[PDB]
Amino acid sequence: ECISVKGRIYSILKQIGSGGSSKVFQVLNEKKQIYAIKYVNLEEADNQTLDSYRNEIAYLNKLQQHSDKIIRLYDYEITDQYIYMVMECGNIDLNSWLKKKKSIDPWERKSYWKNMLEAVHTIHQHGIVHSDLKPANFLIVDGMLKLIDFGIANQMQPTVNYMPPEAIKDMISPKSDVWSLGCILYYMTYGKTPFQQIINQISKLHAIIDPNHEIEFPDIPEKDLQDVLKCCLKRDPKQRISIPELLAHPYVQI
Ligand SMILES: COc1ccc(Oc2cc(NCCC(F)(F)F)c3ncc(-c4ccc(C(=O)NC5CC5)c(C)c4)n3n2)c(F)c1F
Repeated sequence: ECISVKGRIYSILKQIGSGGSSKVFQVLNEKKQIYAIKYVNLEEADNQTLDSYRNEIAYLNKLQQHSDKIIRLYDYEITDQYIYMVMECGNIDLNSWLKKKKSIDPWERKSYWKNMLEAVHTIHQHGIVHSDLKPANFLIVDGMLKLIDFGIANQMQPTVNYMPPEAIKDMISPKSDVWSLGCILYYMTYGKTPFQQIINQISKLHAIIDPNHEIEFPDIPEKDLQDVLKCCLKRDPKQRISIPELLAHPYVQI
């Protein structure tokens, strides 16, 4: 019912995430302030798991200085037995927010886009490619989006719809994250991801890599947004827009 880390006591309001050897709790400290604590049980864990968990805290810790669109890490306790990570708690994950919304304020959708670009840009400048970017991986906190993780440990959970063609064709570059950001932006403008409607999964992966399968970009008022989506959703990573290009794009600048 309570969690201690580097002395201090947090009371559990509830569990919010799960996977493999870990749990995430929404939590209060003694001044009744809210945090997310991640718990990782290490007693039964492979060295490939441990290394991933160590790499994650190292990276999360270094990236704090670089951008406020990365989740804050206040403190952590690491032992042969466990990890506790005390991190900022958000209002809601972007996936659960998207399922509520009847529709999105176009100026809200742009503001989020910017936030996602700045987060992912920051991890790219430290030589990290997330590779598994879904809306679940972003947090709304003070009307801004913050990236939650780095693709370095991958157990945690609150689809194959966000998968770039080249990750499937590989029997990966930063351009891989542009595809998935493109799928999230497409979801935010059309109320679906591009291959949402394809029903079975084997048939989805066929669509994602098949050149003859054209994606539909319906006419919308925001001609720029349409351009961002068509550039993010090119199957050829080499012909696909980069993050530094995306930040110079009229959609975020004009
Ligand atoms: C991909 O795995 C997950 C994705 C989204 C999740 O949802 C949420 C939802 C939050 N909303 C507050 C909702 C509340 F409390 F009001 F119900 C929230 N606040 C801080 C963190 C949070 C912060 C850090 C991390 C984390 O593990 N980051 C990695 C160390 C870099 C995680 C998984 C969640 N989250 N996470 C989740 F629980 C996951 F495990």
